[PDB]
Amino acid sequence: CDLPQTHSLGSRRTLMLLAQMRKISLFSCLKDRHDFGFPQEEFGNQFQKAETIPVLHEMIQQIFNLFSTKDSSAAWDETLLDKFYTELYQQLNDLEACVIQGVGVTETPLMKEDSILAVRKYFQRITLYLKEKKYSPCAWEVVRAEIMRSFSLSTNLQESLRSKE
Ligand SMILES: *[C@H]1O[C@H](CO)[C@H](O)[C@H](O)[C@H]1NC(C)=O
Repeated sequence: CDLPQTHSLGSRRTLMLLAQMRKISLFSCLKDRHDFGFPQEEFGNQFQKAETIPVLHEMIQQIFNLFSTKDSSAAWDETLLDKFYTELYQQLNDLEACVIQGVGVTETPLMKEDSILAVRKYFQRITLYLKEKKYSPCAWEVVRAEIMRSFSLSTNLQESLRSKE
């Protein structure tokens, strides 16, 4: 079930919310924003459904882990954080169990190497980065910014999700 469920309506909703949930100064770290350079060239592959289970799940996953801690709620509004991370929790759980299960279609570890690799590198460098900075007020900011950019990009592969007339 690797369909544009949260990419159609969740795109704007998540975008706006996630945008108002992050309160910081863009000038707080101009020498940190640049990071997590995800190779959209090789990672750009949303034409496959059973192949998006890894990339998709991985994305919402890394977010759940980070939002699964108190550090996240301690960095930004708790209310927004709760409802936010909450939606993703049930999202990944359902979405994943949707494609993951044999009810639909599965993927092979052959192509999953790249997908899993890219996604892994992103989340890895993300958590690792902020982890080295001691979850400082600057790290969280950088991670967030990239999260939005990468998110929008990953979702903007075909640009045919849902005609927003
Ligand atoms: C998807 O992966 C599973 C892994 O066990 C099976 O190999 C399955 O054969 C693959 N694709 C389908 C649904 O035929």
